[PDB]
Amino acid sequence: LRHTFVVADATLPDCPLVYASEGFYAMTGYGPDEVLGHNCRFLQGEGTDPKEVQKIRDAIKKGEACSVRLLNYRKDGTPFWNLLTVTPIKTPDGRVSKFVGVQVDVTS
Ligand SMILES: *[C@@]12=NC3=[C]C([C])=C([C])[C]=C3N([C][C]([O])[C]([O])[C]([O])[C]OP([O])([O])=O)C1=NC(=O)[N]C2=O
Repeated sequence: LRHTFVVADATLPDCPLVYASEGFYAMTGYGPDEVLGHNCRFLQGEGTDPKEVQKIRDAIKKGEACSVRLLNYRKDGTPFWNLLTVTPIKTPDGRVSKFVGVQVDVTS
């Protein structure tokens, strides 16, 4: 299954991306210069379901894992459907350190 993988830093208050796989750049059209240090929400646009966005926002705050279907947009403006699964990574003290995401393009 063709998938992409990113890492967000949860020690910073707005979860900026700190590592992205070669496919994530190829799929979205953005280079690392425009991805690292930013929140993943730049991928969103008009037809992105705000209720679906809210489930990811809630789970991050509550430190749970979450799986949603989102409409995303490449850098060239064209849309694609992104099955996104975010997973919390905890330190031994139960605190969340990083969030990890698997993104699958499900436009079939
Ligand atoms: C994005 N992938 C992605 C990967 C990780 C590890 C995390 C933590 C989040 C994402 N997002 C969501 C984005 O960062 C943000 O959490 C949401 O927009 C909801 O929060 P807000 O405050 O903005 O409502 C991903 N979002 C995407 O659209 N595409 C992904 O690949």
